[PDB]
Amino acid sequence: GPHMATGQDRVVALVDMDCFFVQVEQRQNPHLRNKPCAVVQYKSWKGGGIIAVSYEARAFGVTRSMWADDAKKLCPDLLLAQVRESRGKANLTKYREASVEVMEIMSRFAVIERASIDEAYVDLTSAVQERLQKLQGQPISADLLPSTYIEGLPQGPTVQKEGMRKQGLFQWLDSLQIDNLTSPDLQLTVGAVIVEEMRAAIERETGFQCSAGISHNKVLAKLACGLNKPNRQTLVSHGSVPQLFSQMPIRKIRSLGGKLGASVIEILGIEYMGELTQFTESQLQSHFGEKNGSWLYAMCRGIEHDPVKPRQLPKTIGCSKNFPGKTALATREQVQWWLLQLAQELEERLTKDRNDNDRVATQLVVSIRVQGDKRLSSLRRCCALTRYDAHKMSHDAFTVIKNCNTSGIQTEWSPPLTMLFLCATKFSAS
DNA sequence: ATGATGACGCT
DNA sequence: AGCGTCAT
Ligand SMILES: Nc1ccn([C@@H]2O[C@H](COP(=O)(O)OP(=O)(O)OP(=O)(O)O)[C@@H](O)C2(F)F)c(=O)n1
Ligand SMILES: [Ca+2]
Ligand SMILES: [K+]
Repeated sequence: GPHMATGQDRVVALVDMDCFFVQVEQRQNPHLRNKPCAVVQYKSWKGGGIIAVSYEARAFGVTRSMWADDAKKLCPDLLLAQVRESRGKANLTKYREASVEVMEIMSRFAVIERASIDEAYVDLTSAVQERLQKLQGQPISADLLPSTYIEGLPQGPTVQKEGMRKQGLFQWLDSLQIDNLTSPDLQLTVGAVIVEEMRAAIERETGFQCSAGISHNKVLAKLACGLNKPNRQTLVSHGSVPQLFSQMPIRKIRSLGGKLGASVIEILGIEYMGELTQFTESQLQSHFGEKNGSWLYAMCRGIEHDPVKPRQLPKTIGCSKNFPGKTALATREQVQWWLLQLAQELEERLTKDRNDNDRVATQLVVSIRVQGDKRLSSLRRCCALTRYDAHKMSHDAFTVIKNCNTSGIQTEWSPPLTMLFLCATKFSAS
């Protein structure tokens, strides 16, 4: 009872750009705005692979991974924008630079953790304490929360979507104890006000819309963010967790979408995250290990402690290209030419990074895949990265992979290579 | 023949 | 270090 921690100590938000690469292309080309459209890479093989999809196009069934030729069968008027191609490969620079625009706006409000090109976690605990002191116990108006959903409401004793949203918000705000400065529900609500302001600033200063989740930890914030997209935000309170989790498939929780979650389902014979509450901590640790078991015991009760790490920049800078089916590299000269292409893009991104961010990479990771393996990587080897020079990096990568060549002939490469990857890691300040 | 990324855990 | 898992 009085000593049972409830995981209500932080206010954490997750901000996610809606269909991000599509928004970047629609900002640049107004002809694409408010249309079914997608971003594709390459074009020769079946129209290119779709990597991002506008919500108008999702209504027709267009998804990521689809070939554009097939997407066109579902949506004949689908508009397409192509990823830039440089040195024979996809170049994502435009989207990395757009992400920096958004991340720098977010950093004005709070320290952020860059989770991906288009996602950032925000720890709002301190910002919320300050805003509460500025209020001094004045109520929070619904006008301060114009795009916020309160998960689980309305409830209890209109048929339109915005009407539903406002009924739920009204019930939430009418129940709020605004005199208690340490009420977790109040803290979440103030967090949501700040996230409304953050999202307004992102849209004003970049043109990009996003969704967001606000809760007490990263897993609940990510789950919340997904509940109402696009261009909306959702508050998931601690009290909403039992009902929410009672029908939540286990695979929807971050880190449980793969083999571990499938094993939770198979071993325990359950389907929903709330069903985990019926096991002891020791039972869960016995099945899934000490760390995973403790994590599952707390997480199915809405409790998680993973911190929002203060990190706005990526930790690695990598360049990779697949060579599928018949295009697999079968000669020494082919392998050197593509290693050089990758190393030239890498050198350009590293030089830009060292000028912008005052750091240098010190380790070069080289990874390859051979025709036949089912694993995404067949071999990974590191060497020293001492100069930002593409010819040296490609020579060193070749040196650390050249003994993989099964061929007895010097000029041939067997088994042919279906993937090349160069990654700069282990940054030091400079 | 999805592809091109990127973070973190295990041993 | 090198390999694997999970995710955008
Ligand atoms: N497998 C993937 C997943 C994503 N992305 C790239 O990562 C970006 C963001 O990934 P997101 O958040 O998962 O999906 P969204 O497009 O933003 O759509 P939503 O509104 O539902 O958030 C994509 O634009 C991308 F461009 F598509 C990718 O390259 N490969
Ligand atoms: Ca997104
Ligand atoms: K995302």
